[PDB]
Amino acid sequence: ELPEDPKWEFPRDKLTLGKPLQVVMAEAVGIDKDKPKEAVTVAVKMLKDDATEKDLSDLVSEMEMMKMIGKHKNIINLLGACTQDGPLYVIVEYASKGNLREYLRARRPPGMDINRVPEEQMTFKDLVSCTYQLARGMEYLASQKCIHRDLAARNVLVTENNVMKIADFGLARDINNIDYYKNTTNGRLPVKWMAPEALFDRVYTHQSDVWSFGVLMWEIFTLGGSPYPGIPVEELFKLLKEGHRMDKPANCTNELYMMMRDCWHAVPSQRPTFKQLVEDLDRILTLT
Amino acid sequence: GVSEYELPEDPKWEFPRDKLTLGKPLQVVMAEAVGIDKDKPKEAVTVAVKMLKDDATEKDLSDLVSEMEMMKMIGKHKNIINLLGACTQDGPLYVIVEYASKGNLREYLRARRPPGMEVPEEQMTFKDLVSCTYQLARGMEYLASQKCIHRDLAARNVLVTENNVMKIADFGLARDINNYYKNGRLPVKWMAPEALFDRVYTHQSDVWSFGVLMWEIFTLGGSPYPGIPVEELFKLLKEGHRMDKPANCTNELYMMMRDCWHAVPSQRPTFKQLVEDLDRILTLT
Amino acid sequence: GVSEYELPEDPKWEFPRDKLTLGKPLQVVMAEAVGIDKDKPKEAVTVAVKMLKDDATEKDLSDLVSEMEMMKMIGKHKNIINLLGACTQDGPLYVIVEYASKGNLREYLRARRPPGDINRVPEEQMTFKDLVSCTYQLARGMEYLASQKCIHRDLAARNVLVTENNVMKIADFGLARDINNYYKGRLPVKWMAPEALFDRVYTHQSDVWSFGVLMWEIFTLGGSPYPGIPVEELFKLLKEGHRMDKPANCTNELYMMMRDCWHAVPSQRPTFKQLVEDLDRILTLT
Amino acid sequence: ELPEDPKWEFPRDKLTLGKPLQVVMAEAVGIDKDKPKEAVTVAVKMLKDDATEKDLSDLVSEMEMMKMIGKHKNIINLLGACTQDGPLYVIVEYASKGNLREYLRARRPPGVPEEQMTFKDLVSCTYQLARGMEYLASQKCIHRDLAARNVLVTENNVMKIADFGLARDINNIDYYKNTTNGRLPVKWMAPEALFDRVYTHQSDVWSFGVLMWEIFTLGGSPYPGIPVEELFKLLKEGHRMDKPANCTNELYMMMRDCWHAVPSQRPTFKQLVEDLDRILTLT
Ligand SMILES: Nc1ncnc2c1ncn2[C@@H]1O[C@H](COP(=O)(O)OP(=O)(O)CP(=O)(O)O)[C@@H](O)[C@H]1O
Repeated sequence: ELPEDPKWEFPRDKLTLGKPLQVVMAEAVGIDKDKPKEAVTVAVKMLKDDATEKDLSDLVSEMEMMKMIGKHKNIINLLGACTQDGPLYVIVEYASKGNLREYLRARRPPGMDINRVPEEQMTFKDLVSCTYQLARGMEYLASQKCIHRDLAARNVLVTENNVMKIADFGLARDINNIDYYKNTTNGRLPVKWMAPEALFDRVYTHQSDVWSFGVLMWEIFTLGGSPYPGIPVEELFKLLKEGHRMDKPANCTNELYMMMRDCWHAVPSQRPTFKQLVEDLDRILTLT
Repeated sequence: GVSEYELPEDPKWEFPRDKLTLGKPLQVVMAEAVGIDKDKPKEAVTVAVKMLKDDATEKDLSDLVSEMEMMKMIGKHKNIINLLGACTQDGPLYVIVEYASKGNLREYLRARRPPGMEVPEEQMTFKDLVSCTYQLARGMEYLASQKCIHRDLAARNVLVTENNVMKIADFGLARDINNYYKNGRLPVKWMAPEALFDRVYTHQSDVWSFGVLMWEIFTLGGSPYPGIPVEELFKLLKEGHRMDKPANCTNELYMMMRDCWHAVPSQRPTFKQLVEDLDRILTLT
Repeated sequence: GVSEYELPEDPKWEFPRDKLTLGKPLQVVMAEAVGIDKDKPKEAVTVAVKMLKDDATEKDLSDLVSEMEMMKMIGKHKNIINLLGACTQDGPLYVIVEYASKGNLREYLRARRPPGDINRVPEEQMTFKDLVSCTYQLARGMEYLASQKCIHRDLAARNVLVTENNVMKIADFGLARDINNYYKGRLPVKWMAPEALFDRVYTHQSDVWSFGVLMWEIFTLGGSPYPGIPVEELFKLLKEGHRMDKPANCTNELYMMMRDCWHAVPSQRPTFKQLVEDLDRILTLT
Repeated sequence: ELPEDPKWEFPRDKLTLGKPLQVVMAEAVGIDKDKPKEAVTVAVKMLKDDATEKDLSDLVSEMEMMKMIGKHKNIINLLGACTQDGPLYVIVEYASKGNLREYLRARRPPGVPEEQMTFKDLVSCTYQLARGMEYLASQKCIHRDLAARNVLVTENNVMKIADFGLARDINNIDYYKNTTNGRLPVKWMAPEALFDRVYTHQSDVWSFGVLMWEIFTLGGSPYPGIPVEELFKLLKEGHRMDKPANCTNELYMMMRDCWHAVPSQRPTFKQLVEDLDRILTLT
């Protein structure tokens, strides 16, 4: 039911599946023509045994979006797929340190909750670097006219040298040649990261992603905190209509907090663009 | 919808938040509700509470509301998990349901597989399994009589309590079809052919699902269509593919399964018929 | 001893390895034994198997051996876990015993406490009478044990198993000893009688003290003894005469029974025969 | 009772117990005198509610042994202890990657998983551990319970020998005398200890051999398929584990040297370090 795409097709016999991280770790022999005989560790996304029709179409769409998005340092990259005779396997780059939320919580400074890595406590500069890298990834994404729609710390992967990689393009959409994407009435986007236009007007643009980026920044500087703490989603709707905004994370410069607030401007066009975010973050990073 | 939306007040079902103490997670958490039974106003009763998570989407809230509404109009029955109330006003939505002491059927069954099969628990007798099937048929028969389609019938969605009592659960995808129901969110391996190929869902679609449930029961929690990816199932069902008979399952019960998997909905038995047959098979067992 | 050592043959208790199929751990694992009951040769019966682990020590082996031997020597009784057989020849030592489908008493009691900590079974909520019945059944088990001149030394709710029919069965004879003709520290401190340490002696009266602690666990529905008090401080406290408070909703009559059990002087504590008699009356009146 | 030792005593109010890893994670403010108000994550060892007299005597012994071993990069170090007015707390260094056995089983090749050990990484692990033992032996201390499960891995793949509950000081004595039926896992026990109840640094060398086998099998279980009760006889008959797949004959021969029936004929930890350093370099 899925026509072949020779450019990305990967031979199943060259793929050995491992334990799940549904995404499972795996070994792909020569998924990089450069090193024909070299086996490399990769992550494989597949369907669960109880998958729905929508899960299959979501995995396909996700695979195709990654093809069109292109390659960037701060984006988890697609390496191939097994789409013929057999279960659909979307093969992507493996990120050894998991998602950013867990990554940060694990290396929070002592004083003030699972595995811990003190030799990696986050310095303020590390946090700013994380934010700058992510702004760079989004800037590239937007330049490719793609909206992510599900940007959050849980959807950012961290690889070897604390390199941030945007991931999880299951809800991403291409808005080339259209002014904005039209969300369904009751979408599948986590509400706490949703821009107001999306939530109330069902409209989605790059500036909507900028809003999400603001919540992500708050996650970063709270070292993995959960947005709008103590506020259930059902009560958030009203609060947002009344302009509610999260306060400054402890141990965060007023400058960075103001950046978050700019990201949460009620007027989309009045929020910075990812291009401006990168420019400002680069400066802030440079200083520090 | 969900965002600029506000849950109305429903007296007979509302339950005070100060009277509910959320417990440990079973999103569903265990909990204690004082007076949920208006006949024992001082009695703290243990119950299960379904609520939204922090990362909830608009559709999650929409589904929880729908689930709650479906349960209100389904009425009591011993083989169906029933609604005890809800905290809808001023605060997060809490759907209070009855607590099942033994967990979901799928795991309940895998726990008691024979040593060397595929914390352990005492094996199940054939009579026990037949009984489980019977009760489930009785639960669905009542559900169909209330003109409700469950659509997500599976072992993972049946709760076990007391003395091997079966209680149909999770009405998150259930629909009221009084006065059929036109990318599905239903697990493919439990889906009737017409559900996709024709975008239609009736009680006869639920009967197909019941068949798969029976297979799960007699394979002691096995995964349907083992080794076959969901993406290939489409074709196979079309060619007439059907699951093999579970080991140690009477031919009589397996034929019941096959009847349930008739391509044409009108050629599958009705839950009334299944209840009658199963009632006899249980007696003879 | 364990290393350069070989287990003697005992045809009476020996069970064929080829007729035992090991299951998953409950090390004790569930298993199916065909013909363990020589009267139903073709019947496969669910049993529990105690065996050594990969990282077992020499002491683990000798302890397993003595545990098995103690059970052979104690003899049958309704309130004591039953030894069904053993695979001692040519291969790992497997001590086969009766399977108790409801688990250990501590967890059993905790799962059915009344409202107001894992799985709950409200439909089997403990009534005052059930607790008395449990204490009684256990009194009878220990009375029988004493009559066989065997001290348990490790009596505790975690070492009591409850069958599907809610029958109390004394278990874990890993530390049990035969004192036929006292026994001059691997015993959990909070269940230990004063003379056990301070005097290095152990008699049936030591087991009676433990029984008292067990009673307390029963009536607090699986509570932890001396809550908030570390084992290292217990020593001193018992010396000053410290004793646990009465469990909530426990009759004073039963609490006095507990205190009698905790008499500093062993000879001043009741005997299991006396406990059985008293408990038999209290049960009937309840 | 337990007389105070000001040198190691740490105030209880400065320690905040955390989730368990019995051993729990914790935060100790100023556990480093050089870092006054600086809080640091550590691991606290304590007794369980059902502890025996022996459990307590062992925890005390564990602490005292650590108080005399001294510090070394490849040994989990003692930081302090709360011994007065309250439960006994042995405060030790926190290892961020858990124990070596699981650390390795998770690093196994496909066919929660983790990347993967290169042969060089395994050799480095082995070398670091030989270094830790060499220091231990130089301190005239026998570990007696050396195994992958008792090695902790921290931050940057640094091996730290841990669990000194069975460790003993043999300064001024030719060998330690084991109890008849000891509490030492048999599969890691040198024959002299098992059959003759004698224990020397060379007995630890034997255990090191089994440890090597664990490392190169990426966390495999020694004498696979052989129950402890059958191992006794096999060892009397000179049984020895075969070469782990994907292991150089050179490293396997090192293991075999470690399992020489004659203690003095086994390499010393000093020789092991020397040889491993060379092998590591050529790798
Ligand atoms: N014959 C039997 N039938 C059923 N369950 C049994 C059993 N023998 C033991 N068990 C259960 O299996 C559990 C695990 O066995 P094991 O003997 O290893 O524990 P243990 O007694 O050493 C631990 P503790 O007493 O500290 O909880 C026991 O705690 C008990 O609950």
